[PDB]
Amino acid sequence: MDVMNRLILAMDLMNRDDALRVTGEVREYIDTVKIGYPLVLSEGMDIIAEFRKRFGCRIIADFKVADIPETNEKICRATFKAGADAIIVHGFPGADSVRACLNVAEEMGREVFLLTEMSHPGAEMFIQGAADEIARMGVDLGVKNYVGPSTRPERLSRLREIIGQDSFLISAGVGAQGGDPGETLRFADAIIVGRSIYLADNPAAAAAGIIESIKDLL
Amino acid sequence: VMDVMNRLILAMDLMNRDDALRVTGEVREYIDTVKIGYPLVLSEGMDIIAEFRKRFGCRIIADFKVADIPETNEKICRATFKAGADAIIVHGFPGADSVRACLNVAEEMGREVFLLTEMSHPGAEMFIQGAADEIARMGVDLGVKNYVGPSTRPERLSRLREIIGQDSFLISAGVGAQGGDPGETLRFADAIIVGRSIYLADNPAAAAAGIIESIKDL
Ligand SMILES: O=c1cnn([C@@H]2O[C@H](COP(=O)(O)O)[C@@H](O)[C@H]2O)c(=O)[nH]1
Ligand SMILES: O=c1cnn([C@@H]2O[C@H](COP(=O)(O)O)[C@@H](O)[C@H]2O)c(=O)[nH]1
Repeated sequence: MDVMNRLILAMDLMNRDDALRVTGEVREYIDTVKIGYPLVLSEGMDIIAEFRKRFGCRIIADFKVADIPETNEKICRATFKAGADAIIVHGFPGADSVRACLNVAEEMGREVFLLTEMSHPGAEMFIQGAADEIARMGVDLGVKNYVGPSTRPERLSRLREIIGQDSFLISAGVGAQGGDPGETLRFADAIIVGRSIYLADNPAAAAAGIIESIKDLL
Repeated sequence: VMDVMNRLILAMDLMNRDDALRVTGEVREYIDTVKIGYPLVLSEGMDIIAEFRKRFGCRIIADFKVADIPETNEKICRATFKAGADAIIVHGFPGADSVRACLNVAEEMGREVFLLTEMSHPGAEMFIQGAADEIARMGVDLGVKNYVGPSTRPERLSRLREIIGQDSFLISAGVGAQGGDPGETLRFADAIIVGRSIYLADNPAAAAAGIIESIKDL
């Protein structure tokens, strides 16, 4: 996956007008948008097609899929029907639940991103101690796309070690949650950025600024 | 605690609006509590919650297995309660801050959180099971009153009941299709969640009636 400027916009505004306007304001800087439940539950799944119509951007559905295999399959099918290119799936519920997602993605020509360790403090309680094993499970299952924590570059580096340089790794927690764009890109292929851009007085200037700060990394 | 008719909660995971409405209407005399999840919501929109309220005299539990960072969890809960859900199901494995975020919104908005501890599917053994007692104890410490545990593992369901105490409200999934027995499960759970055994039956009303007849003494 070729992400323009190594920068993925996390569009978590919950109003269609604002979401479309802000995304439009930064469109020259991105070609990949992560859409999650805040926007989808507020405005409907049709918003995904609307983003593709307006911006032609690729869409990663950050739905943290975390159900039993049967329900996971249905979730993935509904999501890809709406035009998502990829979906983010939790690994904590185990291999069968991940495989269910991999099956649908293969069937519809899409990608699964396996979330291994999360960026927030609560991730330390249970997720962090399982994270390496979750990553090895991804490797065993043939997962090629992963998500790890910008807020813990040592943990992000370990995740990269496990999955290898061939796998694709994106990372959340940049900016608002404290992660640094350039440091995160030592290990991740692309950074996810939400509030630092979409809550900024001038989102285009914010995006431009982040890109300037990583200009030597492409 | 919520008064669940016949101790039976329908898991309405049909993805077609017409079918979902038909089947739910057919079993309405037996069930006043419906669990609506992402298969239906991502297919038909959050307005499906409104439609169920209008058509049936049923409480709505949104099974969204909320599993994000606190900031995103808050937004998901707000959107879900705004749409008319009485309660939402939240994962504990992302840790205490993530759960607290949901509890805070539920308190502010006058609704309820159900904490999912151990899941019913085979993959739950890989990571969730080993964390489940601690997740339950965490729920108790956070003041969580409503919980979800696995019908498929009576021994684990019994232990979860012990941890949360007799005053807490416990519902349980994995009954029927996944192998759980209604009667045994109700030794420990206040109510059972049943999906496919009802909604895939030639006669869903007869299926629900049969389940209820099998537990009449309870
Ligand atoms: O471990 C994770 C996984 N996903 N996200 C998601 O990435 C985005 C981060 O946005 P932010 O830059 O505003 O913090 C949000 O959509 C959040 O749900 C994280 O923050 N951390
Ligand atoms: O641990 C859990 C938690 N939730 N569910 C949910 O409960 C329902 C079970 O439906 P079923 O009776 O068709 O198996 C489905 O909506 C599934 O997502 C489980 O099955 N197991």
